[PDB]
Amino acid sequence: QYSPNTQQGRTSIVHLFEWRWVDIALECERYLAPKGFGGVQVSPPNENVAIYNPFRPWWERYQPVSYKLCTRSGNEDEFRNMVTRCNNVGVRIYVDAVINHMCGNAVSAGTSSTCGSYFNPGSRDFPAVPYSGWDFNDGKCKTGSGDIENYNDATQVRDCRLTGLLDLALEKDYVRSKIAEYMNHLIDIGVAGFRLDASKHMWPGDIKAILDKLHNLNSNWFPAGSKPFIYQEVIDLGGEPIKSSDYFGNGRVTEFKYGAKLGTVIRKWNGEKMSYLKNWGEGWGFVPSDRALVFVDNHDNQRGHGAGGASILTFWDARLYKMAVGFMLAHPYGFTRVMSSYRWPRQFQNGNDVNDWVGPPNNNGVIKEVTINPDTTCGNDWVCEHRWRQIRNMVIFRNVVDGQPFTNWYDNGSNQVAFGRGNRGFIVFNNDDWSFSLTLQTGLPAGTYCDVISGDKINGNCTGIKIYVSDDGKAHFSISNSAEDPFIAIHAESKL
Ligand SMILES: [Ca+2]
Ligand SMILES: [Cl-]
Repeated sequence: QYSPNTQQGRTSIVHLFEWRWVDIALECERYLAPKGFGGVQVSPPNENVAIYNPFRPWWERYQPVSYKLCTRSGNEDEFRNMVTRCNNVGVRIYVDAVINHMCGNAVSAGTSSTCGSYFNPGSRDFPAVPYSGWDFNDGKCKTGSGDIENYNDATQVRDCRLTGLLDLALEKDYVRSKIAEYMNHLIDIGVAGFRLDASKHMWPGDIKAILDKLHNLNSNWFPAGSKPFIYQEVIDLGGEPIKSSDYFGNGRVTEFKYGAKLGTVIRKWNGEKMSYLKNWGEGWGFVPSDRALVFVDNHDNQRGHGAGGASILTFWDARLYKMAVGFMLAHPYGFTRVMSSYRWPRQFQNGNDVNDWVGPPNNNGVIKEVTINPDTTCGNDWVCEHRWRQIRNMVIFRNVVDGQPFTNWYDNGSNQVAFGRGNRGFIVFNNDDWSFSLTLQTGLPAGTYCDVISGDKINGNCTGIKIYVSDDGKAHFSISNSAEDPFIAIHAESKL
């Protein structure tokens, strides 16, 4: 469960948040495969409640109605088509698995669901699975409200309703079987793994129990005995009874301290500075590199939704964001996930975005197609951070240097730092209020290298900055504090 199952030499996955299946299929072939992306994390493919007030929020997808593959992203055929097309070009699919709960206990019964299936939250009847009142933790929860009231109580965190969502009785073999059934349906179509939503709210053992019921990966695309990659969503900043280490037996875990700390450092808050990143990694109290899934931001926290808080860097902070994502992709710690978002009408009222619920770009609830502009960026309110030159080029950087050790670290004691990856890549950052202009040891073979942040290596030349490495691996670097992108990156494959 620890191996992502990506094609050799593909080191990252992209979250194509709320995208339609047909658009992901196209994206795999026209961009992901040619640009070296290892895989895609998709939004929950199972039927959810259609919430009309507010109007179709992104969060309605974390409120399952059934295990039917029918959502605003598309139907089963479309999902199967996408997995096929993606796998055939060597781009893997990771399904966001929503298995700790069903919908909010207070949603109205009926058929307001993405696939029209009937449901009755009130009576706990989910006839499309089916599930009944006997499959929930109602009798287990011991909180007054039936909801999680105390995060210092571990039992509570797992048997009570997270924000009122109907908590499934995961110790029951019937429940475990229904979920494994859904997951096995996905494995057979061709998925390579799963993001386990709200793992913190589930006992490690119950998760184990479900995993034991799973099939090996599709033998048409994976080697026999291949196990699905598992990464569990556990929010573990310090101090709670639940530790992320309690989930290592099941797979990797999301390292939420990563983006929270990186954000503080890049923003230069709390007396933090880039020179402190010399020992970034476990040295910072993070989980072992072999069990981490890292990222700058995720779908929840880029909304100010406190899974790292105010220090989280997002596409909204484009300059600092490219820097942070570049740092993450060059650094050997963990397995990296890149975020791809949609723009929404952010409207702050007393430090709160009143429109943090806004769903993907739509026309009366129908998700708008991902359009591609002449310059390769996207239209229709899709941000497509994965298509920003500085980001896609750093995805490539990570593939080129895979396996190379962290070396040739430099720092000015402030926010000007540089580091290499073996003899295959070198990166330099200027986050200080003055220019950087120094000759550094890069550990790279002599030559002219294209800077992949400002441009690209295209048919024997560079469209951006050219770096000259002398015979002794030294190269001069100049970076103005007012540069658009105050960082430079060169690698074995950007050399002319
Ligand atoms: Ca639970
Ligand atoms: Cl996540």
